[PDB]
Amino acid sequence: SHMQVSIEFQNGEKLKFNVQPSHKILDIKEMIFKKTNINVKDQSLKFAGNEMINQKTLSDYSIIDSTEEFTLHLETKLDLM
Repeated sequence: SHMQVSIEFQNGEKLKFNVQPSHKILDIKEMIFKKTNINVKDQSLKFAGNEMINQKTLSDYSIIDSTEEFTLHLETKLDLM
């Protein structure tokens, strides 16, 4: 089976993405970029009221090893320009 994460938008709709224990939070920005075309420099993601770091892995945050699945939030007023 493939394992997945959800991304919640400012319009209140969602996307879904395939992941593996190797991926960094910057690779999540890259997969979003390959869908939405919003440049990774401009976009950022949140969970439980904190902003996630581009240097870290899904495993350092416990995102696939926790007791629950994930939806990550897109930050306020993000757009192509």
